Amino acid sequence: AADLDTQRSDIATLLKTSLRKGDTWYLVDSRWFKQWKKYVGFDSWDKYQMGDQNVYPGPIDNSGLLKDGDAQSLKEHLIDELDYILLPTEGWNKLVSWYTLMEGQEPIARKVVEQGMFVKHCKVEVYLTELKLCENGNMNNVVTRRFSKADTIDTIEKEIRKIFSIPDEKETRLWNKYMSNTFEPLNKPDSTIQDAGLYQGQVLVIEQKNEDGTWPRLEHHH
Repeated sequence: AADLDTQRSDIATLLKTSLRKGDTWYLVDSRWFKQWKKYVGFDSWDKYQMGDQNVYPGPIDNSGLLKDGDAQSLKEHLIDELDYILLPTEGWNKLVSWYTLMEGQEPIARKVVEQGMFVKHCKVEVYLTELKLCENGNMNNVVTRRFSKADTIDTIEKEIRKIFSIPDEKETRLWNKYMSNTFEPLNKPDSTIQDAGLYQGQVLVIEQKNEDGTWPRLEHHH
């Protein structure tokens, strides 16, 4: 492995790597990373545990971030810095080279996306956004799907049409239940879900044009 000063330097640099759309970053459990920091003297006033066997971090172990099962999905409600830290490919690869990845484990890879409402900045998308999808007139039958903040309304509407078996020849109009209250039109297909203000649990309602050319009234209840 690289020496402790090289590790501290290399990783300090890589933690600050510019976020660029489409790049892949990797989660590292903060518990493992905290031991690594002690071991290499990262942000250390007195270097008291630097190089000490007692804080050698061992193989990278992200098991604490994962739910049970073979698929190994990420636990929900994890917080950046507190529960995990993020490194770019080169940083992840260096840690693996120096410490190994715990045998049997897979890396936890996430993508950088442009985020924000119209005004954009890059962010590693650790969690996708779940939207509730339904058909006008049968709003009781809700199907949930997860989408990226950078997915467009066109992309979402196409998925809704697939789910509810709406044929290509049928025209649709998609609506947001804004404040879980008013129907508001999703009539701009190139907006991303965040441009359009759609967040976790948002209810979207699709309607199909009638054969006679008219559009169905929207479903309302007490």
